[PDB]
Amino acid sequence: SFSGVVDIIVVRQPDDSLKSMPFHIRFINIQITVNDKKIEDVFMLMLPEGACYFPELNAKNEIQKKLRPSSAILKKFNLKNGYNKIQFIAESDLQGKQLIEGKIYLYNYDTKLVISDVNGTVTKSDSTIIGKEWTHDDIAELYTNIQKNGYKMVYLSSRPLYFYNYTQGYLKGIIQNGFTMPDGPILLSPDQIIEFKGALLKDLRRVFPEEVNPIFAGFGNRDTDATACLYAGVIIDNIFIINEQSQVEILGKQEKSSYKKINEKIQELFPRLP
Repeated sequence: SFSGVVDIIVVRQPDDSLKSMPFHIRFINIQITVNDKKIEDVFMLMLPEGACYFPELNAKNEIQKKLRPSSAILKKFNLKNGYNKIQFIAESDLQGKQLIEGKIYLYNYDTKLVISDVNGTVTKSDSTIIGKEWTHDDIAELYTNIQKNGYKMVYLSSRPLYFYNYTQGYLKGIIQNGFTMPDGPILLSPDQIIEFKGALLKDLRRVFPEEVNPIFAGFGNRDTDATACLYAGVIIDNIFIINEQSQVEILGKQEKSSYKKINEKIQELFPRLP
């Protein structure tokens, strides 16, 4: 079974509160350290099946099992903008101290995200693996240049949770002509953590305030990817769908292209943010 933490996304609101996506962690009290500092007065508990949660009282004074911590708890993390190291430490009287490590990202309310499917969109095709999946040409250079203009790449996986750590290793090992894949969270479809892609992106959209549109563009390889992005606030002009021949359709302009050509027009399609 899985041991680790799905990448966590936290967003600072314009009133300075914090909202986050659900914490999915798997290995009794659980303590937290962020950027190698122990966080005081924060703890999680664990269900029999191994999933962990934040205990929170409801108005009837019953303990509710929350995956989304309150803003006050999140403020105690002292998160920095961007990537942060997070470790969860489960203490058991029978099995001792157990530690898992993951990634927690802090964005601002005006941060702009660019979504990328992994399988079929990064890999060329959509249980026995060695990490040698072929990668579409030129995708690392393009995504690098998107990130350099101020956007944040967010990766999406629909593979089972057993493959999550493998997917992270696969993306961080890609090297194309010296270019690498920009670091960013890998979100996991909630069906794999026991219409799902569209529910996930709407969840992500909703940790940002309603008066901004945080998801700027999306890269996919199926028509269902396009629908998921549209209903999460991406304009059709900014949805890119690639096929197994590495031909990219820019849906809005009904244009055919490629990662290489999109990269040529990077300042047109992904203009630099201030």
